[PDB]
Amino acid sequence: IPEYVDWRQKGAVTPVKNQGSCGSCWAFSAVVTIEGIIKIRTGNLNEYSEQELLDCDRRSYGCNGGYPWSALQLVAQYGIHYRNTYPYEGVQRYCRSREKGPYAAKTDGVRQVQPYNEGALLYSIANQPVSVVLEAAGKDFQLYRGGIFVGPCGNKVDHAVAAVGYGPNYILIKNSWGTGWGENGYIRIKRGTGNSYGVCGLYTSSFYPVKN
Ligand SMILES: *[C@@H](C(=O)OCC)[C@H](O)C(=O)N[C@@H](CC(C)C)C(=O)NCCC(C)C
Repeated sequence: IPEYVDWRQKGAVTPVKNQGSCGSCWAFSAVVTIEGIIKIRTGNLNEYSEQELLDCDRRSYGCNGGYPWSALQLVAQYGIHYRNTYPYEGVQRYCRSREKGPYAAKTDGVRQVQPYNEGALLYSIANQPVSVVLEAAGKDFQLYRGGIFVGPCGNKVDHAVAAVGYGPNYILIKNSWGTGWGENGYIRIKRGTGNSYGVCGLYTSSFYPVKN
């Protein structure tokens, strides 16, 4: 795999979103990976509905948080609608998939990246955007405005984001806190520290959709 990967330059990443006060990071994270893999397979970059996952993933807890892997299993089992069809409202409502007509996209499964393994994660990122978790509660992460982020942070992972690239010293992360946060909505987090948890626990729990 190459020294640099940046799915934004391959046109596989949609604009940065703001999840608002809703604890819907897990859905935003999942959708980034779906938007990425659909563009990789079909050549079309579309935006898909975080709201649908919020509303429809019964294993997750709506705005109280949830699981990227569940949301990704939902899209593999059922599918997902366009974001324009099922726009984000920032509150959990009832699952409206049936009222929104046929699904716009469907994946074929979910895979987990071997945890606590930087190389495994980089390999996955080189193939497609990956859903990753990290500890975002620390003020240093919250106040990040740019640069390669090294912490401080612990491994009390609490926030799902998407890894859309990497370089020799960092993993490139699309956050869901709007374009005002970090580097136009992105964070580069240090890699290669030999910490098997990853910086801020970044290697704890990583998943990606499979699309044939
Ligand atoms: C993420 C978010 O929108 O805000 C981050 C502060 C959610 O809070 C979320 O879904 N968190 C998620 C942790 C990873 C992403 C799976 C979660 O389920 N946290 C609660 C875990 C606890 C019950 C042990």
